[PDB]
Amino acid sequence: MSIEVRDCNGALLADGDNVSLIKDLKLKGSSTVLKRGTMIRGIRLTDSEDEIEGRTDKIKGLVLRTEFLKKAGS
Repeated sequence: MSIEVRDCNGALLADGDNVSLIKDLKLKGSSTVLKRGTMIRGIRLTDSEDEIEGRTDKIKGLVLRTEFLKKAGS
């Protein structure tokens, strides 16, 4: 089993890890435009290597592709 989820750069993530937006991503729901720098910390791995499930200040428990996410902290 190897579902190594890595950020846009290539840093490895896991359950309890933290990421942050590398760009501004807009969602259709009520026109929700997320901005660069938005911290999504407390993420976990999914069935996907390309996706993780994390939480934000407003939206907790959301599954997102880690293609536009940066491993936060270090």
